[PDB]
Amino acid sequence: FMVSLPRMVYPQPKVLTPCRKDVLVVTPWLAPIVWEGTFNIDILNEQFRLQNTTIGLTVFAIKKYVAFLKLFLETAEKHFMVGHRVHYYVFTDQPAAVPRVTLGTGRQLSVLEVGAVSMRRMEMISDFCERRFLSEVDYLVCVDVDMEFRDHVGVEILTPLFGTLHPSFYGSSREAFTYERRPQSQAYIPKDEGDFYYMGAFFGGSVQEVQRLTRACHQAMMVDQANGIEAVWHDESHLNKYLLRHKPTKVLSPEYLWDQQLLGWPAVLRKLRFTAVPK
Amino acid sequence: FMVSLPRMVYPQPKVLTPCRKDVLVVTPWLAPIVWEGTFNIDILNEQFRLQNTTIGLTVFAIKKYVAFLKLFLETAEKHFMVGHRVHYYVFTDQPAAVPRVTLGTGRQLSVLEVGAVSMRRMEMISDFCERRFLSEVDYLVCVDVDMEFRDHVGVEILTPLFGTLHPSFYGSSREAFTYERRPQSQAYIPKDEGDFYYMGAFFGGSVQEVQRLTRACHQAMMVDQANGIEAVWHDESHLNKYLLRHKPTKVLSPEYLWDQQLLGWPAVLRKLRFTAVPK
Ligand SMILES: O=c1ccn([C@@H]2O[C@H](COP(=O)(O)OP(=O)(O)O[C@H]3O[C@H](CO)[C@H](O)[C@H](O)[C@H]3O)[C@@H](O)[C@H]2O)c(=O)[nH]1
Ligand SMILES: O=c1ccn([C@@H]2O[C@H](COP(=O)(O)OP(=O)(O)O[C@H]3O[C@H](CO)[C@H](O)[C@H](O)[C@H]3O)[C@@H](O)[C@H]2O)c(=O)[nH]1
Ligand SMILES: [Mn+2]
Ligand SMILES: [Mn+2]
Repeated sequence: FMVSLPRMVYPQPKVLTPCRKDVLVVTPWLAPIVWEGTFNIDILNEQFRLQNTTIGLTVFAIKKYVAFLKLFLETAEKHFMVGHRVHYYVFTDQPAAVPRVTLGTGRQLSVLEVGAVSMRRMEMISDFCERRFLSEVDYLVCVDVDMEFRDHVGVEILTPLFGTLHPSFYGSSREAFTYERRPQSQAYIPKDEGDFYYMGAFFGGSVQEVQRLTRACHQAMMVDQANGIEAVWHDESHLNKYLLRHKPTKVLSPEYLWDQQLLGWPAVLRKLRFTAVPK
Repeated sequence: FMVSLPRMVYPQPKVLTPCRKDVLVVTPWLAPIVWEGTFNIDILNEQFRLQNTTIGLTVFAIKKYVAFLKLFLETAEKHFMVGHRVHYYVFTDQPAAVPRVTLGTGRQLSVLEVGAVSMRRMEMISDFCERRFLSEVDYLVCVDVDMEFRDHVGVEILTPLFGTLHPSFYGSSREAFTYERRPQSQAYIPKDEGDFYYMGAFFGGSVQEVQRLTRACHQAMMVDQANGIEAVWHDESHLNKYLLRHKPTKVLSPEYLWDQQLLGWPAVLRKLRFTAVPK
């Protein structure tokens, strides 16, 4: 049950004035594509705070990648779901290397130790922490650690299932996408199929939908392993196959996954929100 | 649980090419606004057929308005949710005046007799047929009878909660909207509030959300009656108040509720789908 929004004063949306004319803001299956200028964050914040929404954020920091945690977490505190309930889940082989980061109120961090590559992330999210995530959070957001937040990443992303447009491929035609192209792989996508190329570094949704996605990808990766094949881009190849066959209910624009050193700051990006750190 | 979509061949959506540049296609709360060119109906049909979706359509035909049923139903057979399961619910004071209309396979019609204005529709949808609708259909669509279908009205509209832009007000600023303006009415909306002016003639959603809306509107109308006030546009005024405080998850463009005699055929409408019949 959703209680009423309070009175709010904000600019009237105008039917004959688009928010953005330079980009696609809705997919052909009627999922919003999230760009700056498409959302009023005050309305969304109200809607999600009225539901007392809790967001879980999973991040893996294994071997040398523990070095990225301090900047990742400190910038998440500045920019990620501020004002909402957040539970960070840090999967690591080195619990003692997790930096002590000061958190805002209503935010918590759990260190989840894993044993000392390819299948780990999907397997861990789907086999290991199922009951815990279902009890503790409403949405799960699953991101790479070799990253920093530079600008707002908030409840505009939340939806039953989302993926994020890969920053190197958003202008590419589907035949150029680096999908798995061998029919012997479960991740196979023919050259005449595909909506978008989603990056493995930022996906999410409701706990149920994320567990479905990660379970399916893990099972598909296990089939490939049994058949002696490894998809060209590993879990990203499987993620792409899953999201082709199970359409996401929002798609995040490359504002949400960018590499400025590689790709600069194109006119189409009004904000760079979550960006690669050099490695 | 949603099974996988099959392989499909269709045009690739292109991120740097909008579907429509002349209209707003997403609200500031990230609800799609449904216009021609924004959706691939083949993808949507697959998604909804895989769930074996059943759509209930409620229509009231009381007193002289029984005359509109033949054209309403015959054109609904041509254009409304064709290929999907449909259950028509015809509320009337004259069961014997309901025309015998031949239905396509997977479609059924029930005549629901009511006693021989203002509060009837919201009351009937919310108090009377609650358990029945919950058992029989997945979505409810609630429309005026003084109408005909001229073009496709399909699963692109389906969502937890939708309203439809009134054809006379889609270009209007909010101060011009004919919302109830007296603070003594439960339907009151001040001049600095409002997203859109929705028409009472086409709303819907999941059965649960439609029952919530109609219950709230009925209760609000009963409060007004007890206080000796009747909102300026009756149930439409209350519908507008509800949808201001409970944002719809899709908004239908005026393609879905048009009067060609009154308003012609503007460039912004590529299709006229559901249109007023003279009276
Ligand atoms: O030694 C490692 C390697 C990786 N990671 C974790 O795995 C994430 C992904 O690895 P990278 O950041 O090194 O890789 P990319 O940003 O290039 O990710 C892409 O390339 C990967 C292969 O290197 C996979 O194919 C993945 O699906 C694809 O999105 C990291 O952020 C980190 O969270 C570790 O913790 N330790
Ligand atoms: O004698 C009647 C009158 C109305 N109706 C039913 O009520 C629907 C709505 O009535 P109208 O079509 O006459 O009215 P509008 O199309 O002008 O509807 C608008 O005006 C109404 C007042 O006339 C209400 O305010 C309503 O909320 C608003 O959308 C009809 O389609 C019909 O389904 C009947 O069955 N019999
Ligand atoms: Mn990375
Ligand atoms: Mn009418």
